[PDB]
Amino acid sequence: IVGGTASVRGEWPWQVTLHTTSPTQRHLCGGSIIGNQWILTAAHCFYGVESPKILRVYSGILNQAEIAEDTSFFGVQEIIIHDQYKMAESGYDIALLKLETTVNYADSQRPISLPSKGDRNVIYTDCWVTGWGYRKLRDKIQNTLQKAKIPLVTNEECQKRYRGHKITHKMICAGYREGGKDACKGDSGGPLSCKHNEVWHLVGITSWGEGCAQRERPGVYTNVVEYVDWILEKTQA
Repeated sequence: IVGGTASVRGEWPWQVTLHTTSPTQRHLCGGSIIGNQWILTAAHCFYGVESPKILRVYSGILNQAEIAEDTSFFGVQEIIIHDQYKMAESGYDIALLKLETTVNYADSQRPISLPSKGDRNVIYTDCWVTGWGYRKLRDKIQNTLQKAKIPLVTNEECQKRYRGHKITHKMICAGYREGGKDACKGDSGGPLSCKHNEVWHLVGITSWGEGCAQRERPGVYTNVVEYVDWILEKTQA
């Protein structure tokens, strides 16, 4: 997260840190709890991952320092990537992680509500982007969860900032015309929380961008609402 600040513990209870144990344990991507056994994240976050066995999901985390060999975690039973996904920049950058065990909700860890179709016209009040990603180009996973308030930009506006790319309606961007605040490497898979009527909503999933926080280069996120049907179909046994 660029241009952000340290989050308060439990402030973003749906945020999880997805780790990989190979070769050695490290943070890989961010993710969002959306069900007792389901994490919503980015598909491009599993590039080079042949097995869910090397994945570990940690919930209720503020500082990576909290994560040690004796720290409890959720094992991943299955990785579900959207069948139309090819690459972040082309869209469909969405994936479901089915945990091996259920999450016991608490103030430190709870699910975020998915947006409803009857909310695409809703002017999201305030949207916050969060993660342990890079604070700048060529940095390193940050210890304390960072947060940053970032306004959404129209698709038409985003397209202007990404000639050469096709910003579809299944994407949504956010950022300042002047840059300064944005997601960055490591925040991928993270949630783009928006406060709809004192109620949080998982509006987007951190996906991609040209550099980080550069001027006239908004962050691009998966437009979650365009996948509520997909999510329902994939989560029903």
